[PDB]
Amino acid sequence: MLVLVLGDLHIPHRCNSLPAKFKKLLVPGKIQHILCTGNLCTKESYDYLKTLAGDVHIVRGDFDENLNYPEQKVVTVGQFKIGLIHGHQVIPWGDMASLALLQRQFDVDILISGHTHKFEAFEHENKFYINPGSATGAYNALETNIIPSFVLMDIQASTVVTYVYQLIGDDVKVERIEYKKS
Ligand SMILES: [Zn+2]
Ligand SMILES: [Zn+2]
Ligand SMILES: [Zn+2]
Ligand SMILES: [Zn+2]
Repeated sequence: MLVLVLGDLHIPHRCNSLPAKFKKLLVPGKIQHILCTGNLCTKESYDYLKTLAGDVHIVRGDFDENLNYPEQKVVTVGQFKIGLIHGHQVIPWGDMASLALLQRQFDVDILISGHTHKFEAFEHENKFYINPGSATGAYNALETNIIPSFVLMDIQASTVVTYVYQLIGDDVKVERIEYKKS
């Protein structure tokens, strides 16, 4: 069962729409789940996504005006606990109460967040971490040379393969990753 992990689009603000070369691999009736790290910044996009799959999970990010979007979802997909948070939040450490509701977010197998726009994926101590980067390769306060990416995930048994699509000029190069959990 296959999962589209993406987000940080910023449409239409930090680009006019999805990179053509991308929407060309996003076909409806292929993706079971979508986990979106927020920042579509519009309805247009929510519906585009709702087409590729029915199971859409999106979370409220920085300045996301929709309030029916939870600040943090924890979704089970197969036997995988998958945390999902926009990733701007940054929780004041010294607020211990705030901290304790985070041992929920850390107690997951896949951690997804975004907002940084810099892609990122890896294993660490029998947990997988993922920032799907920006699907529209949008800019933030820092730099501007930022590779558009998104991640698909094949979840089966206790194995997850994570495909990282990133648009690097002309090509679209796919980094494949085998997360297995003991
Ligand atoms: Zn963003
Ligand atoms: Zn925006
Ligand atoms: Zn779901
Ligand atoms: Zn953000």
